[PDB]
Amino acid sequence: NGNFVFDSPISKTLLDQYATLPNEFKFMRYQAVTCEPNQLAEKNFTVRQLKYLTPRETELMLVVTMYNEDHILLGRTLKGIMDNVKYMVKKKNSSTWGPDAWKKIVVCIISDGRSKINERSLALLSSLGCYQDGFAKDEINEKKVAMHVYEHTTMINITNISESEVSLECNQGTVPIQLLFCLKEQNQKKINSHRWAFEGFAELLRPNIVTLLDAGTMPGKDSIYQLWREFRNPNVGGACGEIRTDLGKRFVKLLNPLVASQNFEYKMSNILDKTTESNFGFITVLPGAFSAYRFEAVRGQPLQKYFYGEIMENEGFHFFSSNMYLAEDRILCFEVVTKKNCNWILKYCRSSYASTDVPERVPEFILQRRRWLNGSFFASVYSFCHFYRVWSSGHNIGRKLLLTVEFFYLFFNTLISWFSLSSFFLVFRILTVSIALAYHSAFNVLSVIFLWLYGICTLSTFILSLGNKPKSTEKFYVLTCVIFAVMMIYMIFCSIFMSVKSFQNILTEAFRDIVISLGSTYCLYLISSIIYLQPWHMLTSFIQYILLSPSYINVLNIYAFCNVHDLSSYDEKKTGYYANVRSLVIIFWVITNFIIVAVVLETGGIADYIAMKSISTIPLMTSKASIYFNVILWLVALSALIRFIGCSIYMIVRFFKKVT
Amino acid sequence: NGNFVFDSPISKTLLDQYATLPNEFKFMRYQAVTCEPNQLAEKNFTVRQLKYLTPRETELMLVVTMYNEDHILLGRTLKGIMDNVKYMVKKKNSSTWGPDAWKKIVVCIISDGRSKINERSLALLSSLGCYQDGFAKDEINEKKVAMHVYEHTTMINITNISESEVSLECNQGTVPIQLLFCLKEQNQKKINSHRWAFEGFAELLRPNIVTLLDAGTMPGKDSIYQLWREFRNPNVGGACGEIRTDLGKRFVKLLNPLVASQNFEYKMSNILDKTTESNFGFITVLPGAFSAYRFEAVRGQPLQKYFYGEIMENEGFHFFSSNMYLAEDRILCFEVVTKKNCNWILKYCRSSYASTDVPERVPEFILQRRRWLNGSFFASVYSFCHFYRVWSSGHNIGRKLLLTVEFFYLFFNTLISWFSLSSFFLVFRILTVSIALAYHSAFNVLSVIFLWLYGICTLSTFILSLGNKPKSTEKFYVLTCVIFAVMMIYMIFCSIFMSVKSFQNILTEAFRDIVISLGSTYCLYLISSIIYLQPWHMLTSFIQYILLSPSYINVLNIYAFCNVHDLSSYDEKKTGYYANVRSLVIIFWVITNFIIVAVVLETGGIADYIAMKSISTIPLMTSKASIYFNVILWLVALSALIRFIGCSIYMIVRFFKKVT
Ligand SMILES: NC(=O)OC[C@H](O)[C@@H](O)[C@H](N)C(=O)N[C@H](C(=O)O)[C@H]1O[C@@H](n2cc(CO)c(=O)[nH]c2=O)[C@H](O)[C@@H]1O
Ligand SMILES: NC(=O)OC[C@H](O)[C@@H](O)[C@H](N)C(=O)N[C@H](C(=O)O)[C@H]1O[C@@H](n2cc(CO)c(=O)[nH]c2=O)[C@H](O)[C@@H]1O
Repeated sequence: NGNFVFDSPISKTLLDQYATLPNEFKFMRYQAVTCEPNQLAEKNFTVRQLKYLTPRETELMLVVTMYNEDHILLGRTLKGIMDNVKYMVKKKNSSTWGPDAWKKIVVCIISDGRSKINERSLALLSSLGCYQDGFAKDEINEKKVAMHVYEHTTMINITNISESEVSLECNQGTVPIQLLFCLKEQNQKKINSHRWAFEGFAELLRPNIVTLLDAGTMPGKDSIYQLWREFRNPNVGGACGEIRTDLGKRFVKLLNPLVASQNFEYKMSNILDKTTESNFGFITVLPGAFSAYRFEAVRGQPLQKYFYGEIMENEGFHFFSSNMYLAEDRILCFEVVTKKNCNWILKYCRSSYASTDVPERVPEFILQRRRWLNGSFFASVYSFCHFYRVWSSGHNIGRKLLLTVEFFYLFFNTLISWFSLSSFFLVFRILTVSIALAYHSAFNVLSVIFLWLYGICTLSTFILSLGNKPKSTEKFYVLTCVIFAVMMIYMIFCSIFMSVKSFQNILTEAFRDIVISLGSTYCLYLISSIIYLQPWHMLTSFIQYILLSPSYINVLNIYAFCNVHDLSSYDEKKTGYYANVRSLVIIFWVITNFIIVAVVLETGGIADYIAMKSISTIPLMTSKASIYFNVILWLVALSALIRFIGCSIYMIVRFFKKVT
Repeated sequence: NGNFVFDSPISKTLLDQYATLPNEFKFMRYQAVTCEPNQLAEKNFTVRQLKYLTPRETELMLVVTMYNEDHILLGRTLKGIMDNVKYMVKKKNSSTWGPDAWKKIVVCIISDGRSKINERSLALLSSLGCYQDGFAKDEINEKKVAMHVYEHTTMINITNISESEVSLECNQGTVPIQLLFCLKEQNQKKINSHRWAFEGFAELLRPNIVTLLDAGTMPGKDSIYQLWREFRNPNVGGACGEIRTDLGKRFVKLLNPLVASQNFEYKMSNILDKTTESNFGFITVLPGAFSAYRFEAVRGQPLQKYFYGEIMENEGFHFFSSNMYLAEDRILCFEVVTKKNCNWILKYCRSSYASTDVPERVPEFILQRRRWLNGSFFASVYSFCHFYRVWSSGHNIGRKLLLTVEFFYLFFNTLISWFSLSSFFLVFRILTVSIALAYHSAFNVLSVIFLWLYGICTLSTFILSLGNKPKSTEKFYVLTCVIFAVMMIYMIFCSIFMSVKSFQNILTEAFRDIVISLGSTYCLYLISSIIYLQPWHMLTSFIQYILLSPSYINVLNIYAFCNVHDLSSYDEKKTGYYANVRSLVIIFWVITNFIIVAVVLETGGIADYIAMKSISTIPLMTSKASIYFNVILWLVALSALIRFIGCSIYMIVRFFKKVT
């Protein structure tokens, strides 16, 4: 049909394994694609699934993305998938998953560039019988090729994963898998790969559900099946399973403090936040590593906004229309909820889990968090600045009201997180000075030293994040984290010391109240973990996270706000606009935080002004500090309480549904 | 000789003008150079000057550098040169400059790249008969050409410069000029352009004196001749004239405040600093726009250090060995003074002047000053960190001692300038608070507002200089300068107000002393200007400079320290080292200044610590502020006094030499 195709018989050894035979098992198809993803249909590109005498009906289509992963991570992910399909076909009382479930299940593996792909994994892929060199063409009839499509259905299954080798076997218990290997001619953006999946192949495949995976992610032994079960309600359009750190063999990785704190964080985010948000019906972010979308729900407006942005735009740049790309993923969720005349919702099913690797060194950790913080902030402001769209959807009145209250709660979250830095120093200074004034022994020298340490660390972090890169200077970041850990240790010691002394004296008072409130939040965390029935997470070095806490409050935030856009003709004007908007958020951040600090501690000449106005007719401490300190933990207790109540509701309805 | 040469007869019209005739007048030589500058000799490249039957003896060789200048600036510079040579030949009583003195002089014009050269000026050059297209070759016998050499001796002289057109004429009063047009095949560093002059052509030309000019610089009607006269002393090896800001026709540019302040600065630097430094015998910097070097003195070690750097170096990077390039020009001066077994000195002759254009908009002004500030700081630290070399030279003991004391004085200059920012804010705060405490009327609100304004401006400048570029954001810099001008206005008003009130009361006291000292420095400036016999410069909007002063103290310095290296395999390691060293000077700067501010104003918890130590047994102001404020103007008066004394000595010896 004017296009280049090539069929090469499957490896004779692989054919012998298959024997251990209809045409699709014995051969590999190769197609060369030279168009952008949205011409696969009418430019006469096809797949085997439609070439049979009776076209195959796709019930699930699976996508995984590779950039440079070695064969271990990919092997693990496909081990999970093949196990899950084996359980799928093993089901008896399921028409969707009977003797030939894989007939309705095809797995697509989206590479990114031959140059950066790890041939170390191409070895395994060739072992599976879906990849052979020799017939790769970079340009066809003066048309540059866009992607290579390799297409085979194997019989070999992965069965064990050792730290070094990948165990594959072919027996009578194996289950056929339909493969779709796509190799982008050159390395491209992950969103482009998603477009190749959604805007492209999915259109021909006509799938009922599309699940986004990620190389190195472990589906549970039945997590995919459970996720599919969640879609029996005709209202859900997206869903996501709990994601936990893969830790290490015999939990060895749990030695690393960073891994320990990250583990506790992953657990919390999946115990309070997601259950609370899924109670209302809107989830802030579906993890890109593991998510599922009903295809018909997402087509149209969502993919438009995701791949193109707000088309309605003049020649000049606008804030949203040229900044929404930093919330690339989150916007999808928003767009499905408030679609016109459609009542789609999102759901969080806790019993489908996935274990993933995490960054292990400070540079990679920071370079990862940066994207997440920027995306979260931009998506939150975009959602709150356009919430009225929810009233233009097809929801009933109750859903609409619940979505409204949820939006207000989320904006309260983003605002309280915006002024976190000011509270951090404001609290530390108040407690340190309070105790030093109280007892006089040796906190006096300590107070001065700690203040200087915090100032130098805060400044140096600003300078380094604005000018330098994390890769060049790794030692200083580790030292900064250590210093913040020491400061947090001293803060806790002061708190407990004052609490004990005040208890003896009653045998100040607001600090007895603060220890009440801190005990309250810790006990509520414990109860929340107890309800979920995974209470060893609190024992997973949660204290290690507490020590690293200050770092996240005074290091991740500064870097995230100091590297907003990652800058490097129309291009120069765009770069100038990006640089201008980057250096304008930071100044606002510092000024707004310092306004609170000045109002409370009475620095910046305010004390001098007050004292000398009274002369017209300075103190060491005022009641303002006491009031502020009471208020901050008032708020912390409130947040913990509302989140605990939400978690209980989610678990209660989940259990009640199980009872029914 | 295995090389490509090409002779084309001079324009017939130009030939007719010449008639209005020996061979060198009637033809243009063209040579193609394909080696690096230090093979012009032994790779058999020659020039006409040596091709005559009796080789011509070069008494002066002149170099001018072009990057993109239009025909006006170049035309002005060559107008100056031809006038000066006309006066040179017009001289009667001289053993050297006779009727054929022009033959002993050759002018070399070093371009930089065909791509960026202004063909708008190539028009004028072709008019002069030293440039014709058609026979340009970019590569000769698989060897890339390095430079095009065009060679002619004209008879036309420039006679008037209108804002639009260049008046050229050919009459009986014109004087022949020997030209050497060297258009670099590709644009490159100006130092590389100089490398072609000194390490290259000069070796064949064997000149007695080489004068560095710059496109757009006006030699005086006799400045070149005077500069040559300065070399009759067999000890001088370099000398420089005096640069005057171009006020423009009827001082039209003067209206611009920036031009006015720059004019006053150019005058001062040439009235106190250079005369004082030339009294001892070492000049900090010979202006690249206008300078003169005795060739034999500079050959050897100086060009080695200038073009290559400290060869003695390991694989790793060292501070000096890889940072000296930022003081590219200044080092030359140092190297001539402390040459081994040579007693060369530098001299400053005031009566040779040169008028040049200056940057007129804030972005270009800042992008210019940056290089000067970085070069000055690095050269000063390099000189003071290696001063013992002076004792290894061939000077007598008296010269050696004078050079020692001068080096100490220069390091005192660089140190006092290093802690200028801290003094700026420290003084402003002390005066504003002092007055506000004094009188209570409305300085109270003003004091608080001014403090906040300074803080925001200082912060915003830090952020913008670290992250952004001056080109993108021009408006904010102008606003910053305006704000600093307003702050300086208020500072002056407070000073005079307190002085007047204290005078009435005596009809605090340290501030009566400060007004004494400020009157002292202003009157010493006036007397210094009076002695030099150019006292209209004080009337050239010197007050406009005073208003812009704060800006230079709190804007030029921050940008200079925040863009030290201009960063953008061995290259990546080098870039990492540059980025590391860049972000380490800044932190030192801030910490050292804030240490002074904390010690004096007693901020940073020091007051809290003192008060609560006394509790173990805070004020609004202490005597420390009074002591510091007295000391700072003590120092300012000292500097003004020593500089005035030096200026007088220079003028006295100059006059005495004239008397003798
Ligand atoms: N909560 C949660 O997300 O889990 C953690 C999450 O799994 C991470 O830990 C996980 N290691 C991870 O980074 N996955 C990436 C992602 O999808 O974001 C995958 O995208 C692919 N990719 C990415 C880029 C740069 O964006 C590219 O240029 N090309 C490209 O191909 C690549 O295959 C990468 O693996
Ligand atoms: N006190 C004092 O110096 O006077 C002020 C001084 O004259 C300035 O105002 C004067 N406008 C000026 O900038 N002259 C430059 C200089 O010599 O530094 C000349 O160097 C040339 N050049 C420069 C670069 C970049 O460095 C290049 O890449 N290529 C290149 O050819 C260029 O011809 C430029 O004109």
